[PDB]
Amino acid sequence: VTFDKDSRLDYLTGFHKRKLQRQKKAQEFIK
RNA sequence: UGAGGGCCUUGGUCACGGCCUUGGCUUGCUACAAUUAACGAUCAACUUAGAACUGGUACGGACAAGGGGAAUCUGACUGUUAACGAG
Repeated sequence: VTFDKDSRLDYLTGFHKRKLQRQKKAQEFIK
């Protein structure tokens, strides 16, 4: 394994886009 | 070429005007053209329907009800750290 800055920035800076993406997927599935 | 009207006139007749007779614009019948009258004339009819000045549109620029975010425990419970609950 390796330690890469891009992956850690992607994980840390997010936590909000992922949640809204999951909400959109659930909403469209319900529709 | 026959008829009817108009201007002429000639004799006889009755006191300029009647009566009886004599010879020279409309319409009728026939003969050759026209049938693109597919034209012209005349009488009679005919007047101007338009009003109103409503909004939603896509665009350009600020408001919009109001402190936000993440993860766990937990409650009914699908096809991705799923979702949901003003827990």
